[PDB]
Amino acid sequence: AAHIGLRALADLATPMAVRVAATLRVADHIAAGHRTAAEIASAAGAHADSLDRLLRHLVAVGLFTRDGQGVYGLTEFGEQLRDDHAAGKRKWLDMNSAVGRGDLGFVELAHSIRTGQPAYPVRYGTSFWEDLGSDPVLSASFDTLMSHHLELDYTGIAAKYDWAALGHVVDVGGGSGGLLSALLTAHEDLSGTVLDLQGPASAAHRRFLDTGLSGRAQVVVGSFFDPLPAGAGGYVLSAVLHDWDDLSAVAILRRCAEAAGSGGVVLVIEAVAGDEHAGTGMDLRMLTYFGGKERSLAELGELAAQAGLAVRAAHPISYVSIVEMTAL
Amino acid sequence: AAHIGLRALADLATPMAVRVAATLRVADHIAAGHRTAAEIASAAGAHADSLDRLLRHLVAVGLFTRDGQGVYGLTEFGEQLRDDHAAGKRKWLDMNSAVGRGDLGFVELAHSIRTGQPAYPVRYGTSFWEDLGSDPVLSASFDTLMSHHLELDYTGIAAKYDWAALGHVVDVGGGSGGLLSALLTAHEDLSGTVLDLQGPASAAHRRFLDTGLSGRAQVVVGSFFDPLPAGAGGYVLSAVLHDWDDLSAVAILRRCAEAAGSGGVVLVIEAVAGDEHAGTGMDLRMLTYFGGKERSLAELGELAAQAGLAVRAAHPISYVSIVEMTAL
Ligand SMILES: Nc1ncnc2c1ncn2[C@@H]1O[C@H](CSCC[C@H](N)C(=O)O)[C@@H](O)[C@H]1O
Ligand SMILES: Nc1ncnc2c1ncn2[C@@H]1O[C@H](CSCC[C@H](N)C(=O)O)[C@@H](O)[C@H]1O
Ligand SMILES: O=C(O)c1cc(O)c2ccccc2c1O
Ligand SMILES: O=C(O)c1cc(O)c2ccccc2c1O
Repeated sequence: AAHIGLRALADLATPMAVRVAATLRVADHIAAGHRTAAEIASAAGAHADSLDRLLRHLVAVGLFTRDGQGVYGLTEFGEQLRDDHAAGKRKWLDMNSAVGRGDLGFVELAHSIRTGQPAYPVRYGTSFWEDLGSDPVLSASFDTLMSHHLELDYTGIAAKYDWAALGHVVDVGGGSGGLLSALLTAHEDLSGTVLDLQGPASAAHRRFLDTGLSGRAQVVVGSFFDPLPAGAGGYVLSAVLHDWDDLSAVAILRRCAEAAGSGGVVLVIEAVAGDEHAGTGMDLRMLTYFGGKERSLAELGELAAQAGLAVRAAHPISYVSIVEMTAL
Repeated sequence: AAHIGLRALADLATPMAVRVAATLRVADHIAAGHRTAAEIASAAGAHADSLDRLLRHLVAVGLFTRDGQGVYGLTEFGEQLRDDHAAGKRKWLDMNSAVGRGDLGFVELAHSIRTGQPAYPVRYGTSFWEDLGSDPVLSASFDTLMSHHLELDYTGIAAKYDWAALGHVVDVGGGSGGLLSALLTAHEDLSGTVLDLQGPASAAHRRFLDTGLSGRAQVVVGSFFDPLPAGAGGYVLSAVLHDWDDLSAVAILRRCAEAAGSGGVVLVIEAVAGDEHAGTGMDLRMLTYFGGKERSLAELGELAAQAGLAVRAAHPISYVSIVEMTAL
């Protein structure tokens, strides 16, 4: 990019206008029949006049079309704004979801860049997890979004690795049990345990009960900073490490190392720096949310090193990687 | 006219990253001689490693360039990020200027389009003017910024209208007197008085003293919501009306009508919703800041009506318009 005006490249009005449309579900109200500002507004519960000005800006962006007596219609693009779209982006943009709300934490980016600390707290006076831990509905939405990322990224991951060979896997921080689920459903004879906080663990359990996996699927509420269910064949750290700073990440890694002993493997499944799903933007998001960071195969090794582990493999999956570490 | 991906359209990381680069004067430190994250960060007072991550993202965006070993350079675009660049953009983005800080108020857009009220208060617990009133340095930056818009928008306005014919003009909300100054520096037998709040008025006065215009130019501190210096030839309302909602606008207008009388002429000089610079993004900004509105020649006319005035001309000069109203 960068071919657009510097002021345009720095524009906030548009990205904010798009996010607001997503939150009012304007695209849904248009397809559902309400095609004029007065209607969409009363339908979404917005200020009729102000809402019109928003739309006008959005027809200009190329998300909506307006004509004659001000009848709005989604464009080939605006289509992606409705909840029932394949992509399922509206939920990430909606300002009520964990991510849609948390991304507004970017307005405090300056803080992070000046102190190397998360900016989310500067905006919401608390850590992201603390926030999700005290808002069940918010935490619920995060579980939903992460569940969605499993699809977008881990397509066919069950096959790309020799899971069965593990016998029993602990999904450290595998909230909502989507990955473990997709893993067991694809490899019978294999059992697992999802370890996460009350919120996700409660959803993982609910999941296994319905998919009829409670026989091989176990849940255990707890922090991955404390001893983990020891002796498993494998310990997966899926989309966890990048959520933490270096110190924390090695702590998390050691716990896995310990529980794994000289008999198991520690599989970190993340978007290592270089993957088609790992950008500088994700890294910035990681920094602004918790002061985490995307890391390279190299940087992960430096960490594994400080935990008594050693990278022995790296198989690239669909958009991310499966870094396999064992004790050294 | 925006084909790039929805997620990219709603992106906040980049706009914020640019604004932070502006505020940290990153481009200036690079051209000055600090080409390394560690250097540029120490020269900017930022956190070395965090900044490196920001730069990396801005390199990716296309504003900077990096060689191995972390050396950075400005791209042809990165230039515009310099504080001495022709455009003079950096200061509008800087989070310390009235606008660079006020735009972060967009993060509360949802509130405005939801209620019709301004959003700036939501984020700063006060109005824009209240803020500038209690922060003289802030107000100072706003004065210089608007001064900059004079050059960008009003280029040649001197001749575009028969000023000298008015004898004496009162620039209602004249700011630091940049406009009035230009008009007098072009019409030797023309006198005028700038009306504004303490902050701008004294900057206007300081100007007239350094440019020997104190003889034909004077300032008067006061709210344009109370009686104005009466009997002038013309009353100019430059970039004022769109900073206000309709009711407040007719208020300000009635005052001008009154002051002018059956013998004066009220001149609204602002980018009508019509064309050029005025846009939906501007209109959104006006709503976000004060519940203001960018209006059409009709919308203005409707307002003038309520103030006993009647549009009688509209010479489009440069990228904005000067609509001449008189008592009906
Ligand atoms: N201290 C802690 N102990 C255990 N789990 C934690 C934790 N802090 C955060 N988590 C969990 O770490 C997970 C990271 S988010 C996504 C992780 C999951 N493997 C996935 O990609 O879907 C979340 O489920 C979060 O609830
Ligand atoms: N109640 C009030 N009375 C007088 N001036 C006011 C005011 N409220 C705001 N202003 C001034 O209105 C101006 C609007 S922005 C700058 C306008 C200037 N004519 C540039 O004339 O084009 C600012 O200078 C602001 O300080
Ligand atoms: O896209 C992902 O994989 C991803 C993973 C995460 O663990 C996140 C945690 C907090 C916020 C966003 C996250 C995120 O976007
Ligand atoms: O561009 C302009 O003419 C303009 C005029 C204004 O009165 C503003 C007031 C507050 C914030 C931005 C403003 C602005 O950008």
